[PDB]
Amino acid sequence: EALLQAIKARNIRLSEAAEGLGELFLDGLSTRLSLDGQGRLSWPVLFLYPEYAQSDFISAFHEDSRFIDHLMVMFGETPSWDLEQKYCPDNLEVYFEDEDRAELYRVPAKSTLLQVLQHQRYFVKALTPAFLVCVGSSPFCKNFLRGRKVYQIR
Repeated sequence: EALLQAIKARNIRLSEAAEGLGELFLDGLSTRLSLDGQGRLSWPVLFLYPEYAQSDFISAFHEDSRFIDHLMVMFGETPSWDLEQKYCPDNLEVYFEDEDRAELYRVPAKSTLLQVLQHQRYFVKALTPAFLVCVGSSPFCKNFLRGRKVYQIR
């Protein structure tokens, strides 16, 4: 169907497919992503906050939208769990894991979703891109990145 074709057209890697059984499974799943009138993709996206074991679900993250623009809106108000009141958009860092190699990639907040999904080591799970969000200078961020190779995407 349209959705899986649109994903492959963007050279985005899916964890279930990368026999064709994975593709068949994913085709079945896809038939929460949506296409614009101009053929542009919006994704359901999870932000995970591993400091407090919390998460936010963004229902329609447009592929051409920037992380910072979402973070500015989401962290306008302080969430109840932000005890030190330190989750300010300016100080937030966004990461994803390359699980097979046990390496982390930092995502500049001005990046678009499409730019990150097209990274060679980004693999989408359950058709739902996920990102780890934490405070740059914080004690937890120090501990979470401890003993891990940390790169930054272009």
